[PDB]
Amino acid sequence: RNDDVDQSLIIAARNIVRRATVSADPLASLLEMCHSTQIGGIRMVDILRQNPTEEQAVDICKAAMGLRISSSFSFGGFTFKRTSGSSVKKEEEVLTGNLQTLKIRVHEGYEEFTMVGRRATAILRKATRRLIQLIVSGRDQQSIAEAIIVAMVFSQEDCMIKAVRGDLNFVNRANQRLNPMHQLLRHFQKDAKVLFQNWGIEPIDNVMGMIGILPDMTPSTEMSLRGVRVSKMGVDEYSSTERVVVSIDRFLRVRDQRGNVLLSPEEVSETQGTEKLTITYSSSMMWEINGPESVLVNTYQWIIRNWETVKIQWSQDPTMLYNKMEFEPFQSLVPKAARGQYSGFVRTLFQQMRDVLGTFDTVQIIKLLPFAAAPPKQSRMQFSSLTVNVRGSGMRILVRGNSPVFNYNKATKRLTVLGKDAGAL
Ligand SMILES: CN1CN([C@@H]2O[C@H](COP(=O)(O)OP(=O)(O)OP(=O)(O)O)[C@@H](O)[C@H]2O)c2nc(N)[nH]c(=O)c21
Repeated sequence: RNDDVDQSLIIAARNIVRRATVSADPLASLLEMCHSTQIGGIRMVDILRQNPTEEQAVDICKAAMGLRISSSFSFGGFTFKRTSGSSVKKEEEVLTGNLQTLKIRVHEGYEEFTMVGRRATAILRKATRRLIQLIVSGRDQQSIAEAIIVAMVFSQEDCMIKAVRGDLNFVNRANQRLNPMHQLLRHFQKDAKVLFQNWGIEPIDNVMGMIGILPDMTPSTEMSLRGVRVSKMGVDEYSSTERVVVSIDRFLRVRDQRGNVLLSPEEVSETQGTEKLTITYSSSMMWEINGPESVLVNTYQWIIRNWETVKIQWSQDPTMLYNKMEFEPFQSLVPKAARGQYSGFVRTLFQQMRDVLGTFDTVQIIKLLPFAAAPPKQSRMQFSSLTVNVRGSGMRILVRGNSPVFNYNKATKRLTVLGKDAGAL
């Protein structure tokens, strides 16, 4: 068991899951990236089949491949393992303190859980829309507070629902609505003042180990939030991993065999580590990961590598070449006002090249072929340059001759892109 492999697998899995959510078919995209990614020179799919690491993004990728994962679920970034009791679901409408209706499954029954996070751990005891007890420990008061918030929302208590202020319209990267329980999570994670204010306070017995925490997140030996105790000693976070068969849908929601959602992209951490082992993504969907600059380098690199393939497709079947998925990373950098505008001008420049027969440039085709990917509109033509938006600044590529973005030295026969090299012919 290597820590560097585990750490790097998690980073690779998160990046792929985040990118996959924006796709039209997130599951198929995620599998494509998993099969075209290597970590420490080993294929990611081989690592996933051999690695026991349980983490949300990793387990989403494992699920995609039909592998077993932990039976536990993720909620608010905490791993929830049910240690006792059970519940049944009753679908209900509840009114927030903004009078927004939320359709939720109220869980009926008594249950006990451990909650395991990176900076905090807790035992949660709970009944129908009621938090009975929360024993929590963590690195600092802010980390304890994160766990408190999640448990309050998970409880589904009335006073939590009524503590909502303003409207809940949180969305993911694909502009899809978060589900109601995640609407509540994101809301109170942003600001828990009203939640903690309305929750209630109680006096506590001065027990050895246990202390209180107040609405302002400061500790107290005298009183605490209702049901909440802070363990000075860290709460026991160990258990044996029980792996089970799971299913997964188009949008990367992973379910156990009872149909309960264990994981989704909403449960994947936003934190970005620096990998200890080299991760190499070969998919074009991942060219964005190193910024807008590497997307240009990679786009032109890919054209030069597969030029004998592109040169055959360019003459015969041009519509198949324009509708490649490899030019979509380039098209995102092109300003939205001029995507169909340049797609006409450049597609007509290739039409004159085929019709006149003796105007085949090669350097002009590779330089401009990414602009022809969008749906074409009519063109005024005679453009001095074509703008491509990098980090804030809109650096432009000239039609004839070189530029800062595209610098082809004719003597060297090597293409440079924003300083860095990008293949050769
Ligand atoms: C409030 N919850 C939420 N929950 C589980 O947490 C996971 C994520 O909940 P969610 O984001 O509301 O998804 P959803 O599909 O709506 O969950 P549900 O199963 O409640 O319909 C699900 O597996 C859900 O069953 C719970 N599981 C148990 N055992 N007891 C509970 O009180 C609750």
